[PDB]
Amino acid sequence: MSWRHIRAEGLDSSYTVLFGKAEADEIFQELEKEVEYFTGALARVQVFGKWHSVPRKQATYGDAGLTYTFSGLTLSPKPWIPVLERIRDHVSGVTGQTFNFVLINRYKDGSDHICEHRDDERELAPGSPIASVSFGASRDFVFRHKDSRGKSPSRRVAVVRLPLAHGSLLMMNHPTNTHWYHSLPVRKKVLAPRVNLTFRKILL
DNA sequence: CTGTCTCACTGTCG
DNA sequence: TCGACAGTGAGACA
Ligand SMILES: O=C(O)CCC(=O)C(=O)O
Ligand SMILES: [Mn+2]
Repeated sequence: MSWRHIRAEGLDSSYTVLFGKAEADEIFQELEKEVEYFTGALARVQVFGKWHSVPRKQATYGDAGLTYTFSGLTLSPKPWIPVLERIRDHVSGVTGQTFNFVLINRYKDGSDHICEHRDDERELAPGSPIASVSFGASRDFVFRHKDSRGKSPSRRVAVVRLPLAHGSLLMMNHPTNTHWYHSLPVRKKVLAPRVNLTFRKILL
């Protein structure tokens, strides 16, 4: 397996196709069968005083005994299922990084998306990386420097763009999530679903 | 109280 | 139709 080292000012990420086509195909099928996504309040978000559905399905899974913050609430992730443990194990076996939690985001097509954000690190093990594993449709992913955002950016730091392919792993290492925002922009020409798993190491 | 940060839509311009 | 870009606030903090 070949790794791409993604580097810029305050950006340190690595990218590889971690699962080959056949394995990634099987995993995608099993995720589509088995993952249980949020419904009701957890699938709603208020933005600028207006309520909308979250523009992607979400779920969490993790180790027994864990809790996390999401919406309004302190919540417990669902118990691991084997397909998720298969993925986690291969990530940990290759990288030596260990994870106790995963956020799953399912993008039905190019109209599902996630706006520019930094992962909330408050309840994460200090300095821990986040492993982003993708199955299904390739989707464009964008890194934008925190001081290069908006109408009149303080700095004109180059955006870093890359497609996240079927079976790929993007490792995002400290201090990427301090200095850079990332997003999965709307791509209306993408008609097929994508399931993304972001593994994290949360505080007990 | 006191700031700062966040989430995603809709409308306009091309 | 697509998309780039700007503009929109209430809630959770430190
Ligand atoms: O779907 C992706 O690849 C990004 C998801 C993400 O950044 C997140 O949920 O924090
Ligand atoms: Mn993220």
